[PDB]
Amino acid sequence: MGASKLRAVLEKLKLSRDDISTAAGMVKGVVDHLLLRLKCDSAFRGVGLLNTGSYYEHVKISAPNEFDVMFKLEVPRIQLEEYSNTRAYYFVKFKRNPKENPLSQFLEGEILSASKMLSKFRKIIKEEINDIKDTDVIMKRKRGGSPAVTLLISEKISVDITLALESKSSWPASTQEGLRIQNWLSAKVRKQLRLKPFYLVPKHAQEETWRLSFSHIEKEILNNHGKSKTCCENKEEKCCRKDCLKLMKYLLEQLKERFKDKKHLDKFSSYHVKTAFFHVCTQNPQDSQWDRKDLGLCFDNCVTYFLQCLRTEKLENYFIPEFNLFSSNLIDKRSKEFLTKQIEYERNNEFPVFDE
Ligand SMILES: [Zn+2]
Repeated sequence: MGASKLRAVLEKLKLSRDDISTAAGMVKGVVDHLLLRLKCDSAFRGVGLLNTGSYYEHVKISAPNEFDVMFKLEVPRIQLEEYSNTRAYYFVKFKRNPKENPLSQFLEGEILSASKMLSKFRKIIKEEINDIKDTDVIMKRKRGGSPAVTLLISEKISVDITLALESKSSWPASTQEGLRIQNWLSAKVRKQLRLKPFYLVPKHAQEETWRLSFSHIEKEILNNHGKSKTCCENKEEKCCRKDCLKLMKYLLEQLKERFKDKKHLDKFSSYHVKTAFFHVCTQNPQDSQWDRKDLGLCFDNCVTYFLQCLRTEKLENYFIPEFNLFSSNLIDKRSKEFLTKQIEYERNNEFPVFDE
């Protein structure tokens, strides 16, 4: 009745795999066509798809009508400038003059404008959809932000397109003490990953700032998650790390759905639960600590960690330690206290929100 209740939840989540894989092929077709149009613009010359996120991390449990798409764009010779003491928000400057780089049209005086660039990006996708008489793909006129472009394929699939800059540079100094995988995935692996580029997605806190993004590293360490190189590659090594992340994601989803009226949980996201999960992985580096037989025990440790972040109002970004995702400024004290009472109730009543 214990971990077997959770096993039955995970079995129910497999039924939606065929509907999610069908709808992912719908999005890929649309996104691949938009990528060809974006490649025609000399500003979006180096544009490419970044195959990161829940679907590619094999943790896309539910919401077959909701997808998130990422688009990279190589920005060579970059110059960063930390916005205030927000260790994740930066200003994008250029190491060499405007004639050299093609993004020069979006420069708002030595500083790249995220609003000037996202408006061009939106304008291209909009005219591409308008030119094509297909009544299936429709762009929704949103409030702003990033993903600033949100599409609706076949009047059902909502897609969230995000634009990101790729910097093949050394990661910013704010990430110096982040990614604590040395005793789990190894010091060799941490060195290897830190040589890979980092991304910058437009996000305010000055409106012309960009937040650091490591969606690729998150995918890389989720699909190679064990200390043993052969983890989940055979019957004797099937761990429950991904099952736990799936269950934490589903716990937040169902709680958000249950309280979609008194909206306290709308500030919470599947990224908060993913970030907390990576911290639980750092606390439990052995594959012994993630046995398939101990699913109940492992999921309970994931819930307890998340409860501690809500109670202490502290959830560090896995890559930028000084960036507190649960800071009083990003999420208020009352929303965190409300979620704490709901997770405490769920944990105490054998999780009724999962049940049929
Ligand atoms: Zn494994």
